[PDB]
Amino acid sequence: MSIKANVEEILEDIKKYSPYPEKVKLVAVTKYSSVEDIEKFLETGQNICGENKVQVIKDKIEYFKEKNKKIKWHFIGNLQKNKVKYIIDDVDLIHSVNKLSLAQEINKKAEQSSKIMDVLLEINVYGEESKQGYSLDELKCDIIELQNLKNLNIIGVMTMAPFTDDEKILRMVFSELRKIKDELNKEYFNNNLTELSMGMSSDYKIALQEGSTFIRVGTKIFK
Repeated sequence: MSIKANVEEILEDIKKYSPYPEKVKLVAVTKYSSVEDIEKFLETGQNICGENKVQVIKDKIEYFKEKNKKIKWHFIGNLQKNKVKYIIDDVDLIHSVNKLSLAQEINKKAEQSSKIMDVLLEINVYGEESKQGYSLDELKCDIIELQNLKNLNIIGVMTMAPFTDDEKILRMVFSELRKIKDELNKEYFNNNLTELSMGMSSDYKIALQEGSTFIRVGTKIFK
């Protein structure tokens, strides 16, 4: 196998399936990858790397600083309020803002470092009882408090579909989050929401067709 060939195939899929290929970013899911394999990914010409554990990304960030490698770090897992301090200075995008208290902690820490953190709002579109994401009603109730957090830059929304082979369910999930983004863009964000984070290795071609701008692909790149 060839990491370069795998990345190349995904970029071709983006051109083939996205309604707007120029907007789509590949997020390599590096949560199970050694720093040697990540380095191999970087050598493809891509450098967006997504992690889901704070301790793991913390140590990988320090490693690649010392190796002087340029990486756009995305945090794509569950973020505990008291762990925000460990990533606030080095992560470029937090995908998983699922509640107001987390957004407020991210805002407070961003302000203390004199920066604006880009975030996505995590939305539980399918309604899973392993819930973490916003329901739509909860988000609507939070919206104005959220828009007043001046050291957050809310640029889009995120969901994770359950694993399934049913293409109809996947399209329903991905299209539902797209509809939410379009609605939020009319009613509250004045079109400032540009990103749709959805799709992983087994379903990203569907997510691309449904308008995904961040596909979080692990196994398809590295295995």
